[PDB]
Amino acid sequence: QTDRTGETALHLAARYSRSDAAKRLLEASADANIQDNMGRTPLHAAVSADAQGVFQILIRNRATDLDARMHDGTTPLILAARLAVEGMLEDLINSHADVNAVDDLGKSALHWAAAVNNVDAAVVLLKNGANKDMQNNREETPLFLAAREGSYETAKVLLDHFANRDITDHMDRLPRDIAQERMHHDIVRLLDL
Repeated sequence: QTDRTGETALHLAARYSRSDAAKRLLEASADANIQDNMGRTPLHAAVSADAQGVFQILIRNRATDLDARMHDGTTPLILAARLAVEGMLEDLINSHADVNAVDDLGKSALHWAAAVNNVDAAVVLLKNGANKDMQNNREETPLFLAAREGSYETAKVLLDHFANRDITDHMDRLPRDIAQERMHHDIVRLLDL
């Protein structure tokens, strides 16, 4: 049963870090994948709440959909990269979440790590087979988004992984071009090295 935000008891257990409550619900065959009003499952809720105990319980539960999509296509892994929560991104990847899944705009977890300058997440994603040159629906690569947002440290990791700096967006702009337009002079310098 759902509340006014579409949350089940399991969503609430996640949001409030109630580990025993989570286990009893799952043992009673509570559906691990019910969506709230924004399409969040209890696993999205645990990532957003940084609820470590319930997070582990949910990823250890076989029937939990690790690649579940919010109503904008956001997965638990993309959410972990965006929010820069400790540990959870790597735990999801180790539990075999799809490193290359994308939201409804075509953005992977690596696109988002680049946009928010989550350098540690970019490193783990790349080490686990993330496509460094993936283009989203606007033809933007993670390097393009790092250059757009001024994410210097993540741009550097991407270049050290030999990300292709010549892949342009839908308007034929290079990462170097968007950095220049947005006055991210340190990135233009880095790209010119």
